[PDB]
Amino acid sequence: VEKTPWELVIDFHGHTCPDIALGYRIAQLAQREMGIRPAPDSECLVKAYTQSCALDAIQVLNKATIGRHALIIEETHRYMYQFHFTGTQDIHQFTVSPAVLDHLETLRHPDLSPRERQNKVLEGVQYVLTLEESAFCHYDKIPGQLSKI
Amino acid sequence: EKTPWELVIDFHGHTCPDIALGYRIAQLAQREMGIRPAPDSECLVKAYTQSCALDAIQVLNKATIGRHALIIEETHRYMYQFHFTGTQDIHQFTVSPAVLDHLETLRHPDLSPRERQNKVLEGVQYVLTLEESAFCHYDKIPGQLSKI
Ligand SMILES: [Zn+2]
Ligand SMILES: [Zn+2]
Repeated sequence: VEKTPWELVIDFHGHTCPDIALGYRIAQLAQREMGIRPAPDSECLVKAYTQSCALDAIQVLNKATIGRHALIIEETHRYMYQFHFTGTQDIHQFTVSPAVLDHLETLRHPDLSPRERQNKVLEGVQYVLTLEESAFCHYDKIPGQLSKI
Repeated sequence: EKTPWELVIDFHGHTCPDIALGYRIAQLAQREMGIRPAPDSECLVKAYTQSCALDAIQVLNKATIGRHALIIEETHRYMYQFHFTGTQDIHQFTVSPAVLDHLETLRHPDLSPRERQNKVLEGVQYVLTLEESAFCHYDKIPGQLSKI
């Protein structure tokens, strides 16, 4: 009875929030689309264009960590993620749909009761997990590489 | 359930001297910080260099980049400040410069892959056998960290 991918992410992240659910989905989609790691020394590098909870799902499931210099953050307030296996020619790019981010913002108000705020947290997670893939993000496989600094 | 070392190595993806540094800093911080004072108190960590070591801190001290709880101020220094939010204290750990110097002597640009991996194992064990006094200096100081 191993921990599930979800349980591993939440254990590491330390709470359940809509933004970690977004990262769980991006991580799993990247796992699916990137294909088979081509060599033992090939590393998954990721460039994220915003720093948020989501990064932690990427660290746990894609194994691209801050400590390895494999997770690269360029803060531009964009929910866009570029994934690359080293030695390959390709970037797997995922951009979360703007409508998704818009809706999640509505669930955070400064003047909520703690009960109300927590209800909206759980609603946001339902929302993220029930989106169809095409509604959730846009995927482009493009020529490109990432490298460590 | 995995051991703390298993958890760190599995997350980090290899066993290197720098992860061993981080592991020891993380367990010393877990010891010296004391009991988390409230369910809403968070461990924030400010690190003065980005290296493998940070992964141990993320896993064991729970201070992750996704949570904005791990804060990197890149100054090429193996110094770490730990803070439970709501408290008055910073727990500061500085890895001994002699330790870093010795680890640097184990890296050479044109090693064989075999020689290099031998030196990796030597360096890991070197970190793990250090006495605490030899490994780092600890200061508990008045101060706070907050998320940016
Ligand atoms: Zn979160
Ligand atoms: Zn390492």
